[PDB]
Amino acid sequence: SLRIVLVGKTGSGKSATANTILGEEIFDSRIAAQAVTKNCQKASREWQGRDLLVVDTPGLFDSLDTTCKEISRCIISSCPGPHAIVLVLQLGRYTEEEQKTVALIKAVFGKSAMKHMVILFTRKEELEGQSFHDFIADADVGLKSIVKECGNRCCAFSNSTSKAEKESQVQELVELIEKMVQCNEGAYFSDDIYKDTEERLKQREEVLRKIYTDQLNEEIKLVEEDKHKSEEEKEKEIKLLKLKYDEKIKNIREEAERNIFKDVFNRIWKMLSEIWHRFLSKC
Ligand SMILES: Nc1nc2c(ncn2[C@@H]2O[C@H](COP(=O)(O)OP(=O)(O)NP(=O)(O)O)[C@@H](O)[C@H]2O)c(=O)[nH]1
Ligand SMILES: [Mg+2]
Repeated sequence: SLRIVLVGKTGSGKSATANTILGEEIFDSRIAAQAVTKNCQKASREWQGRDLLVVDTPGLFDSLDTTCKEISRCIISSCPGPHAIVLVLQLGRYTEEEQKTVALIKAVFGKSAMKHMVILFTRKEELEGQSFHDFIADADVGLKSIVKECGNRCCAFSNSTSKAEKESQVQELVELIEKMVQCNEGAYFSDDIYKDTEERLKQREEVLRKIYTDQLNEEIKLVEEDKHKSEEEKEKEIKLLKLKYDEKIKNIREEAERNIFKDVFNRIWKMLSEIWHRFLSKC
Protein backbone atom coordinates (compact mmCIF):
# COMPACT_ATOMS: atom_id res chain seq x y z
CA SER A 1 0.00 0.00 0.00
CA LEU A 2 1.14 3.52 -0.87
CA ARG A 3 -0.21 6.73 0.60
CA ILE A 4 0.65 9.79 -1.47
CA VAL A 5 -0.41 13.35 -0.93
CA LEU A 6 -0.54 15.93 -3.69
CA VAL A 7 0.00 19.47 -2.47
CA GLY A 8 0.69 22.61 -4.46
CA LYS A 9 -0.62 25.85 -5.88
CA THR A 10 -4.02 26.25 -7.51
CA GLY A 11 -3.93 25.44 -11.21
CA SER A 12 -0.73 23.44 -11.03
CA GLY A 13 -2.35 20.28 -12.37
CA LYS A 14 -2.75 18.37 -9.10
CA SER A 15 -6.08 16.86 -10.08
CA ALA A 16 -4.81 16.00 -13.56
CA THR A 17 -1.78 14.38 -11.93
CA ALA A 18 -4.10 12.41 -9.66
CA ASN A 19 -6.07 11.24 -12.69
CA THR A 20 -2.94 10.04 -14.50
CA ILE A 21 -1.99 8.11 -11.38
CA LEU A 22 -5.45 6.60 -11.04
CA GLY A 23 -5.69 5.48 -14.67
CA GLU A 24 -9.11 7.06 -15.14
CA GLU A 25 -10.55 10.51 -14.37
CA ILE A 26 -12.09 10.70 -10.91
CA PHE A 27 -11.34 14.20 -9.69
CA ASP A 28 -12.30 17.38 -11.50
CA SER A 29 -9.58 18.77 -13.78
CA ARG A 30 -10.26 21.82 -15.95
CA ILE A 31 -9.07 25.36 -16.59
CA ALA A 32 -10.59 27.94 -14.30
CA ALA A 33 -10.44 31.44 -12.89
CA GLN A 34 -11.58 29.86 -9.61
CA ALA A 35 -10.44 26.99 -7.44
CA VAL A 36 -11.86 23.83 -9.00
CA THR A 37 -10.99 21.75 -5.92
CA LYS A 38 -12.47 23.23 -2.77
CA ASN A 39 -12.15 20.06 -0.70
CA CYS A 40 -9.60 17.38 0.17
CA GLN A 41 -10.41 14.30 -1.91
CA LYS A 42 -9.14 10.71 -1.80
CA ALA A 43 -9.23 7.66 -4.08
CA SER A 44 -7.63 4.25 -4.67
CA ARG A 45 -6.22 2.28 -7.61
CA GLU A 46 -5.42 -1.31 -8.51
CA TRP A 47 -1.79 -1.33 -9.62
CA GLN A 48 0.82 -3.81 -10.79
CA GLY A 49 1.60 -4.66 -7.18
CA ARG A 50 -0.03 -2.19 -4.77
CA ASP A 51 -3.12 -0.21 -3.84
CA LEU A 52 -2.31 3.41 -4.58
CA LEU A 53 -4.06 6.02 -2.43
CA VAL A 54 -4.06 9.55 -3.80
CA VAL A 55 -4.95 12.62 -1.77
CA ASP A 56 -5.84 15.63 -3.92
CA THR A 57 -5.84 18.93 -2.07
CA PRO A 58 -7.30 22.36 -2.76
CA GLY A 59 -4.78 24.92 -3.99
CA LEU A 60 -2.83 25.93 -0.91
CA PHE A 61 -2.89 29.66 -1.51
CA ASP A 62 -5.73 31.63 -3.08
CA SER A 63 -7.72 32.21 5.40
CA LEU A 64 -6.29 30.75 8.61
CA ASP A 65 -9.57 28.94 9.09
CA THR A 66 -9.74 27.36 5.63
CA THR A 67 -6.05 26.44 5.57
CA CYS A 68 -6.44 24.77 8.96
CA LYS A 69 -9.54 22.92 7.76
CA GLU A 70 -8.00 21.51 4.61
CA ILE A 71 -4.66 20.65 6.22
CA SER A 72 -6.46 18.83 9.03
CA ARG A 73 -8.57 16.98 6.48
CA CYS A 74 -5.39 16.10 4.60
CA ILE A 75 -3.78 14.78 7.79
CA ILE A 76 -6.77 12.56 8.64
CA SER A 77 -6.94 11.11 5.12
CA SER A 78 -3.20 10.48 5.12
CA CYS A 79 -3.15 8.63 8.46
CA PRO A 80 -1.27 6.85 9.85
CA GLY A 81 1.18 8.69 7.61
CA PRO A 82 1.93 9.49 3.95
CA HIS A 83 4.63 7.69 2.00
CA ALA A 84 5.27 10.56 -0.37
CA ILE A 85 4.34 14.21 -0.20
CA VAL A 86 4.40 15.39 -3.78
CA LEU A 87 4.76 19.11 -4.39
CA VAL A 88 3.18 19.88 -7.75
CA LEU A 89 4.46 22.74 -9.92
CA GLN A 90 3.78 23.91 -13.42
CA LEU A 91 6.88 23.57 -15.57
CA GLY A 92 9.43 26.34 -14.93
CA ARG A 93 10.18 28.55 -11.91
CA TYR A 94 9.79 27.74 -8.22
CA THR A 95 7.58 30.57 -7.08
CA GLU A 96 6.40 32.37 -3.95
CA GLU A 97 3.20 30.36 -3.43
CA GLU A 98 5.21 27.13 -3.56
CA GLN A 99 7.76 28.77 -1.23
CA LYS A 100 5.03 29.46 1.35
CA THR A 101 3.61 25.97 0.76
CA VAL A 102 7.00 24.40 1.48
CA ALA A 103 7.29 26.74 4.46
CA LEU A 104 3.92 25.48 5.74
CA ILE A 105 4.74 21.76 5.50
CA LYS A 106 8.04 22.52 7.26
CA ALA A 107 6.31 24.56 9.96
CA VAL A 108 3.47 22.18 10.75
CA PHE A 109 5.09 18.80 10.15
CA GLY A 110 8.68 19.76 10.95
CA LYS A 111 11.76 19.81 8.74
CA SER A 112 11.71 16.03 9.10
CA ALA A 113 8.98 15.92 6.44
CA MET A 114 11.34 16.99 3.65
CA LYS A 115 12.77 13.49 3.34
CA HIS A 116 9.43 12.34 1.98
CA MET A 117 8.84 15.27 -0.36
CA VAL A 118 9.15 14.78 -4.11
CA ILE A 119 8.91 17.51 -6.73
CA LEU A 120 6.58 16.89 -9.66
CA PHE A 121 6.18 19.14 -12.68
CA THR A 122 3.27 19.21 -15.11
CA ARG A 123 3.15 20.25 -18.79
CA LYS A 124 6.16 18.04 -19.62
CA GLU A 125 5.20 18.20 -23.29
CA GLU A 126 5.87 21.95 -23.32
CA LEU A 127 9.69 21.84 -23.22
CA GLU A 128 9.87 20.28 -26.71
CA GLY A 129 13.46 19.62 -27.82
CA GLN A 130 14.98 20.24 -24.39
CA SER A 131 15.84 17.44 -21.92
CA PHE A 132 14.25 17.49 -18.46
CA HIS A 133 17.84 17.04 -17.23
CA ASP A 134 18.85 20.08 -19.25
CA PHE A 135 15.77 21.74 -17.76
CA ILE A 136 16.69 21.29 -14.09
CA ALA A 137 20.29 22.09 -14.99
CA ASP A 138 19.42 25.66 -15.97
CA ALA A 139 17.49 26.12 -12.74
CA ASP A 140 17.89 28.85 -10.13
CA VAL A 141 19.11 29.07 -6.56
CA GLY A 142 15.70 28.47 -5.02
CA LEU A 143 14.68 25.56 -7.24
CA LYS A 144 18.14 24.00 -6.83
CA SER A 145 17.84 24.49 -3.08
CA ILE A 146 14.46 22.79 -2.72
CA VAL A 147 15.49 20.00 -5.10
CA LYS A 148 18.51 19.47 -2.85
CA GLU A 149 16.29 19.31 0.26
CA CYS A 150 14.05 16.82 -1.51
CA GLY A 151 16.96 14.52 -2.31
CA ASN A 152 17.02 15.17 -6.06
CA ARG A 153 13.59 13.61 -6.45
CA CYS A 154 11.99 15.25 -9.50
CA CYS A 155 9.49 14.28 -12.20
CA ALA A 156 7.79 15.76 -15.22
CA PHE A 157 4.27 14.75 -16.27
CA SER A 158 2.29 15.02 -19.48
CA ASN A 159 -1.47 14.94 -18.91
CA SER A 160 -3.21 15.04 -22.30
CA THR A 161 -0.61 12.10 -24.51
CA SER A 162 -1.19 8.33 -24.49
CA LYS A 163 -1.96 5.87 -21.69
CA ALA A 164 1.29 3.95 -22.17
CA GLU A 165 3.36 7.10 -21.71
CA LYS A 166 1.18 8.09 -18.75
CA GLU A 167 1.42 4.72 -17.01
CA SER A 168 5.17 4.76 -17.66
CA GLN A 169 5.34 8.07 -15.78
CA VAL A 170 3.39 6.28 -13.07
CA GLN A 171 6.12 3.61 -13.04
CA GLU A 172 8.70 6.36 -12.61
CA LEU A 173 6.82 8.08 -9.79
CA VAL A 174 5.91 4.94 -7.85
CA GLU A 175 9.41 3.45 -8.17
CA LEU A 176 11.18 6.61 -7.01
CA ILE A 177 8.71 6.83 -4.11
CA GLU A 178 9.58 3.26 -3.13
CA LYS A 179 13.26 4.16 -3.47
CA MET A 180 12.77 7.19 -1.23
CA VAL A 181 10.82 5.24 1.40
CA GLN A 182 13.38 2.42 1.47
CA CYS A 183 16.22 4.91 1.96
CA ASN A 184 13.92 6.49 4.57
CA GLU A 185 14.18 3.44 6.85
CA GLY A 186 11.34 1.68 5.05
CA ALA A 187 8.35 3.36 6.71
CA TYR A 188 5.73 6.05 6.16
CA PHE A 189 6.01 9.58 7.52
CA SER A 190 5.30 9.80 11.25
CA ASP A 191 4.90 13.00 13.24
CA ASP A 192 3.73 14.10 16.70
CA ILE A 193 0.53 15.09 14.93
CA TYR A 194 0.25 11.85 13.00
CA LYS A 195 0.83 9.71 16.11
CA ASP A 196 -1.81 11.54 18.14
CA THR A 197 -4.29 11.86 15.27
CA GLU A 198 -3.92 8.15 14.50
CA GLU A 199 -4.36 7.18 18.15
CA ARG A 200 -7.57 9.19 18.23
CA LEU A 201 -8.64 7.49 14.99
CA LYS A 202 -8.01 4.02 16.44
CA GLN A 203 -9.70 4.87 19.73
CA ARG A 204 -12.89 6.08 18.03
CA GLU A 205 -12.95 3.15 15.58
CA GLU A 206 -12.78 0.63 18.44
CA VAL A 207 -15.49 2.67 20.16
CA LEU A 208 -17.78 2.52 17.11
CA ARG A 209 -17.08 -1.23 17.04
CA LYS A 210 -18.39 -1.37 20.61
CA ILE A 211 -21.42 0.68 19.51
CA TYR A 212 -22.33 -1.19 16.32
CA THR A 213 -21.88 -4.64 17.87
CA ASP A 214 -23.99 -3.79 20.92
CA GLN A 215 -26.62 -2.47 18.51
CA LEU A 216 -26.62 -5.72 16.50
CA ASN A 217 -26.53 -8.03 19.53
CA GLU A 218 -29.58 -6.19 20.90
CA GLU A 219 -31.62 -6.24 17.70
CA ILE A 220 -30.81 -9.97 17.54
CA LYS A 221 -31.90 -10.48 21.17
CA LEU A 222 -35.40 -9.18 20.45
CA VAL A 223 -35.82 -11.59 17.53
CA GLU A 224 -34.69 -14.63 19.51
CA GLU A 225 -36.99 -14.32 22.51
CA ASP A 226 -39.77 -12.91 20.33
CA LYS A 227 -42.67 -15.33 20.06
CA HIS A 228 -45.57 -15.31 17.58
CA LYS A 229 -42.94 -15.10 14.82
CA SER A 230 -42.08 -18.07 12.62
CA GLU A 231 -38.51 -19.36 12.83
CA GLU A 232 -38.12 -18.48 9.16
CA GLU A 233 -39.14 -14.91 10.04
CA LYS A 234 -36.55 -14.85 12.82
CA GLU A 235 -33.89 -16.17 10.44
CA LYS A 236 -34.77 -13.82 7.58
CA GLU A 237 -34.71 -10.81 9.92
CA ILE A 238 -31.43 -11.73 11.61
CA LYS A 239 -29.85 -12.48 8.22
CA LEU A 240 -30.78 -8.99 6.97
CA LEU A 241 -29.60 -7.43 10.23
CA LYS A 242 -26.24 -9.17 9.92
CA LEU A 243 -26.07 -7.90 6.33
CA LYS A 244 -26.70 -4.32 7.45
CA TYR A 245 -24.10 -4.88 10.17
CA ASP A 246 -21.44 -6.08 7.70
CA GLU A 247 -22.26 -3.00 5.62
CA LYS A 248 -21.95 -0.80 8.70
CA ILE A 249 -18.43 -2.01 9.56
CA LYS A 250 -17.31 -0.94 6.10
CA ASN A 251 -18.49 2.50 7.16
CA ILE A 252 -16.42 3.01 10.32
CA ARG A 253 -13.36 4.50 8.63
CA GLU A 254 -15.17 7.38 6.93
CA GLU A 255 -17.31 8.02 10.02
CA ALA A 256 -14.25 7.97 12.29
CA GLU A 257 -12.40 10.47 10.09
CA ARG A 258 -15.32 12.87 10.53
CA ASN A 259 -15.38 12.75 14.34
CA ILE A 260 -11.82 13.89 14.99
CA PHE A 261 -11.88 16.85 12.57
CA LYS A 262 -12.61 19.62 15.05
CA ASP A 263 -10.12 18.19 17.55
CA VAL A 264 -7.19 18.09 15.12
CA PHE A 265 -8.41 21.40 13.69
CA ASN A 266 -8.19 22.95 17.14
CA ARG A 267 -4.75 21.43 17.73
CA ILE A 268 -3.51 22.74 14.38
CA TRP A 269 -5.25 26.05 15.08
CA LYS A 270 -3.41 26.47 18.39
CA MET A 271 -0.14 25.90 16.54
CA LEU A 272 -0.87 27.82 13.33
CA SER A 273 -2.38 31.04 14.76
CA GLU A 274 1.00 32.22 16.13
CA ILE A 275 2.82 31.20 12.97
CA TRP A 276 0.57 32.89 10.40
CA HIS A 277 2.62 36.12 10.61
CA ARG A 278 5.01 34.24 8.30
CA PHE A 279 2.43 33.52 5.62
CA LEU A 280 0.71 36.90 5.33
CA SER A 281 0.85 38.69 1.97
CA LYS A 282 2.41 41.89 3.35
CA CYS A 283 1.70 44.83 1.00
N1 LIG B 1 -0.64 20.49 -21.32
C1 LIG B 1 -0.88 20.15 -20.05
N2 LIG B 1 -1.85 20.76 -19.39
C2 LIG B 1 -1.96 20.30 -18.13
C3 LIG B 1 -1.23 19.32 -17.49
N3 LIG B 1 -1.67 19.15 -16.19
C4 LIG B 1 -2.64 20.01 -16.06
N4 LIG B 1 -2.86 20.74 -17.20
C5 LIG B 1 -3.86 21.78 -17.43
O1 LIG B 1 -3.95 22.59 -16.28
C6 LIG B 1 -5.33 22.90 -15.98
C7 LIG B 1 -5.54 22.81 -14.49
O2 LIG B 1 -5.88 21.47 -14.14
P1 LIG B 1 -6.31 21.07 -12.67
O3 LIG B 1 -5.96 19.64 -12.48
O4 LIG B 1 -7.73 21.44 -12.51
O5 LIG B 1 -5.45 21.89 -11.72
P2 LIG B 1 -5.64 21.78 -10.22
O6 LIG B 1 -4.30 21.63 -9.61
O7 LIG B 1 -6.64 20.72 -9.98
N5 LIG B 1 -6.32 23.10 -9.70
P3 LIG B 1 -7.07 23.06 -8.31
O8 LIG B 1 -6.09 22.44 -7.34
O9 LIG B 1 -7.47 24.49 -8.03
O10 LIG B 1 -8.34 22.27 -8.48
C8 LIG B 1 -6.19 21.93 -16.78
O11 LIG B 1 -7.19 22.63 -17.52
C9 LIG B 1 -5.24 21.18 -17.71
O12 LIG B 1 -5.59 21.35 -19.08
C10 LIG B 1 -0.20 18.67 -18.21
O13 LIG B 1 0.56 17.78 -17.83
N6 LIG B 1 -0.09 19.16 -19.51
MG1 LIG C 1 -7.96 20.06 -7.94
